Order: sequence, then structure tokens, then C-alpha cells
Amino acid sequence: GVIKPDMKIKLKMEGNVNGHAFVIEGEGEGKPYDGTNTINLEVKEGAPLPFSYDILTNAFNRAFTKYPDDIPNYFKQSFPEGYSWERTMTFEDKGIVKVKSDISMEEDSFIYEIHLKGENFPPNGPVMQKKTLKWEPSTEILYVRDGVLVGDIKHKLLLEGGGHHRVDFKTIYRAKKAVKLPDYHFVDHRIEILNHDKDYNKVTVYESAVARY
Repeated sequence: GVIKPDMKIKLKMEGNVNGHAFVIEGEGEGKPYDGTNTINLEVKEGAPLPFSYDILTNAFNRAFTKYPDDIPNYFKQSFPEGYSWERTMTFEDKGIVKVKSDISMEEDSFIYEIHLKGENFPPNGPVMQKKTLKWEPSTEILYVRDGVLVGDIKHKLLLEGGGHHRVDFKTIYRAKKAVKLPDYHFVDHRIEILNHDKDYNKVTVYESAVARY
């Protein structure tokens, strides 16, 4: 098929959080039909990052989602043309991140061009203090809104010490062609930073995603 069972991943993120600019490049691979993906990432500019790396991970492609045949696959159907997405992550304490990503395909690889802007994070909040542990497993609710697909997530960051910090996600996914639109459904996610060096200049991220009724 146009989307192979094993696809490479190449991306670039230009970001700025609390005024701090930085660039991260990534190369990885995933199994689109199994809903898994792994990406090795390096900070090319702006190191060492002065904020929690977890706020970036979800930015590092729903084509990597396991779907049942009975739920139209908004993402996979969009190819080879591709799709783009825009997201707003609203944090418990006023911090906010806005991200946009363009996903295209080149042979057996997906290429992403990402732009991220984070602002208003409290100086003595877990993001700036780098006190986050990981994202808890999540469930994204997907449904059609104005001809495109919307995903909502009532998310939570697990903090060092055991506490949690809420983060509300709203993502709008836009296919670059007409595709069969799905009825509301859910996607269970589990994202993890598999390994990282001291200041997260070198990180490997992994995510699993499964669609369900």
C-alpha cells in the first residue's frame, strides 16, 4: 500500500518557550498499522533547554495509530497528500503552548515541519523547574467539527513526588484531500521518554496509540 508497514520518520521543530529559542531535529521509525513510533531527537540550537522536555513530546503523527476497519481512518486516508494539525495545550497554571505541524510523505518516510511556541510558564512552576516525570496514559476524543477532525484530551503530567498537573489539549487535524469522515471515537495513548542524556540534548521518545469505539 502507499503507507508501508514500517515507515521512517524525519522532523524538525523550531520552538520558543518563555522567550527561549531552540531547534530540535529528529529521525525515527514506526509501525503505522500497529500504532507505534519511536524517534531519536537532538537539540541543534538552544541547548541546554531551560524547561521540561515533556511539554515537547506530543509534538514529536496519528498515521501511527492502530485502527479497526469499521472506523474511517482520517489520517491514513489523507496520504499520500498528507495533512497538517494545529494544537493548543492549556496548562493548569496559565502556561500555554501552541504548536502546528505539517506532515508529508516521501517514499517510505513521513516528514514533519513543526513550529512550537510556549508562553507564560510560571518561574516556579514544574515546567520551568523541570519537575515533571512523564505524561500519564491518555485518551483523546476525536470527532468531526466544521469538516475537519478535532481531538480533545483532559491530560495530566505526573510530577516528581507523585502529584499531577493538568493540561488540556485541543488539536485540529486537517487532511489535504477529501476523505471519509469518522463518527466520534477514542484513541488511547501512552507516550514515554525512553532515555535521555543529562540535559535532554539527546532523547528517544516512544508512543503507542490505539483507536477504539
